[PDB]
Amino acid sequence: LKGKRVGYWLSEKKIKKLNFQAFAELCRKRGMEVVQLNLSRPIEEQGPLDVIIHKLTDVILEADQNDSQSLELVHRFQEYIDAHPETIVLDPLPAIRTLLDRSKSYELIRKIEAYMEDDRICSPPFMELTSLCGDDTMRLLEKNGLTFPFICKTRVAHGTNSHEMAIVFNQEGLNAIQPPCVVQNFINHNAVLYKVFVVGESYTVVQRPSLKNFSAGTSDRESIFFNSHNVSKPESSSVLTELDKIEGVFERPSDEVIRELSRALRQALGVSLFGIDIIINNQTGQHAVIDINAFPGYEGVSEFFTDLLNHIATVLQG
Ligand SMILES: Nc1ncnc2c1ncn2C1CCCC1
Repeated sequence: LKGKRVGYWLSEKKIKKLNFQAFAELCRKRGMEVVQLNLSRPIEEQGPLDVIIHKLTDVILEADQNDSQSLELVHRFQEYIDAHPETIVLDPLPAIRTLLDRSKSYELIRKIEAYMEDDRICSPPFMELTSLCGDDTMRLLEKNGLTFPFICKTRVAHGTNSHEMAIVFNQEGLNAIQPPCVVQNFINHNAVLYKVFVVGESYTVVQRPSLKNFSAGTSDRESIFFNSHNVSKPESSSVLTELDKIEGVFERPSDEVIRELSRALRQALGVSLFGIDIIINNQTGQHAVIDINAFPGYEGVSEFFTDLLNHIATVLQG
């Protein structure tokens, strides 16, 4: 492992929160060379590279919106990868584009559920709402299987305000929707969120606070705006987190379901650094995947730096 050379492009915001500069010094003591890539230079000038770990989703977004600077950056990384199929990429770019779009990620999940054909997994119905359409909006939502209450989220799952959401309970509360957005059926789950952090083959299930239970169907409740990251941070104390009482099924996630679901995501995308947000439907007992996260923060995850080396050492053994 000594002499192996790894490069990385991360946002100093990913970097700081992962404490990535400390992890780079961790690897240099193991015998590695860890280089912070300059995407001003051609990347061949910084080679050779055995592993490239990155999260360029925010360059990827700009490049799709015809930003000259960002398409230039994406080009040079892609043409470096074609000229170097030996360099390991964590993670491939087609997986980045999929996970930054909530509509694409939610559709990917529903297809993987049909793949496993296991009655323990389910996805809440969803649809992309590019615009509201008058006094009759719900009939458009009813044809995609959506009922009150549902959650409005941003349709791009990265950047500022991408965690700002709103839960709508009745016809009066449709003005809370701000399109274009993604709407998703709200699932009662006894205010427990199981965040599954995946680093290659090893994974960690972290239990987090979540939204409390509400009445199924239509309620006389005003729409509630919240921040999903703030609500489910390793500890929030919110009016939305305080559960009233246990209602319906309250079981703990099946370890077999998490493992088989993690494999199906790594096979479908080639992704190896990601997180799965899972809630337990208190109303059928099924595992409900509500969001996918590309290379997340791994906030306070036990033994993350150790699992990250073992992953980097694992991919280099092939
Ligand atoms: N469909 C859904 N049902 C319930 N909760 C959901 C959800 N989608 C996202 N969440 C978040 C969990 C943490 C806070 C809100």
